[PDB]
Amino acid sequence: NTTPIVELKGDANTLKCLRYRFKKHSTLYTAVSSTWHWTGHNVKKSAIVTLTYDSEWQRDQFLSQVKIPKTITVSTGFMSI
Amino acid sequence: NTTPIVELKGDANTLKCLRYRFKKHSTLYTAVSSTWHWTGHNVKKSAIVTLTYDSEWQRDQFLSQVKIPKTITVSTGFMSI
Repeated sequence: NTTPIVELKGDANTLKCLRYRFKKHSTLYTAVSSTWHWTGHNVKKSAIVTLTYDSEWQRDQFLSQVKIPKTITVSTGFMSI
Repeated sequence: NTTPIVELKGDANTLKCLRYRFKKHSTLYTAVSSTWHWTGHNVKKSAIVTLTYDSEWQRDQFLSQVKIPKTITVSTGFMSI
């Protein structure tokens, strides 16, 4: 009863270039969000993209195959919304 | 090991006015996001705000106290990111 997710946090321009990059690998995620942040907190590098996946296996394939620059923090988790 | 959440989906201008409204009730949520959407899907009314809470009790207080217009879909769930 959950959706496996990845969040990408960092600078909004890097994240934008990263999106160019992963639109080449569209079979490896189900959805990706516009770029957002928590209101009040992005005075930083605290911009975020969320991706959703069909399974944890598809998520592993994304992270195996899709190289994420080191200036971006990658967290994995789940959602049930 | 989870964060109770609310997502608000609907038109971005309504959501913006709603944010004016709930900044008056800031003790009743921990964080609220900028307005976002799933890329490709917002050709609609498919814009979104996420709020996070300290507990499910604080979430109930938010939804008890903070009236949400009917043009906005309110879903509740959890995240672990």
